Amino acid sequence: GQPVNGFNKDLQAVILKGQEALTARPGEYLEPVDFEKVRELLEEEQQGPVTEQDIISYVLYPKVYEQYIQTRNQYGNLSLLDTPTFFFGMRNGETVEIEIDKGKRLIIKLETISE
Amino acid sequence: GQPVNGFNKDLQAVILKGQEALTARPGEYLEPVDFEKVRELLEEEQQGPVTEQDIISYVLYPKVYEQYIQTRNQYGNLSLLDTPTFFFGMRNGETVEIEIDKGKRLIIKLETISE
Repeated sequence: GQPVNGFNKDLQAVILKGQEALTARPGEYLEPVDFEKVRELLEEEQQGPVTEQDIISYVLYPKVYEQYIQTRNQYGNLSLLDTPTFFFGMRNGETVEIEIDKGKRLIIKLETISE
Repeated sequence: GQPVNGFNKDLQAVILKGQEALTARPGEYLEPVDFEKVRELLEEEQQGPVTEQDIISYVLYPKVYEQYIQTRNQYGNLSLLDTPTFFFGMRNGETVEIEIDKGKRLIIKLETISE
């Protein structure tokens, strides 16, 4: 996005090596995203059902999003952990409770880790 | 018993004076043991199965016998272990076999020990 004073001719041309310095608003030259195709190529990666939320999130953050679907594929919904368990796990012989869903609270006690 | 050449009357005197010496074989002095009075003790104590073998064994080693009978209630026929296991127990990641009877051998792995 353009600034208040513009630029200095000699200053701008020397730094740019001579690439197209767009006069217009950066996000006007950028071409519309094929929303249905994202929705369509997001469905072969996952199981099937994909919400509008899933759709923009990806576009906005392509690889960052692909990665989140690796971790919910693995460990489920990690938000449900209390913060200390999320960061540090558990110390030996502790009892922790995790509510994975309304009325499904698992009581987890780690006894010892081995060799 | 009596030494080939008897005792020196002096030495004996300074050693044992307080009580007095035996002249005959020690067993003559003591009356018989009552093995029936014994059998009932051992009956009453371990609630049933008691033989002539236990009777002389109790009578010969009163404290040590009582004790072994303590270990056999606790640990069972230990003599059946292979001698390495007897003395050392096990190490983690070790797989050991114990014949408790002909055809009944137990396969026992120590995974780990906790803190």
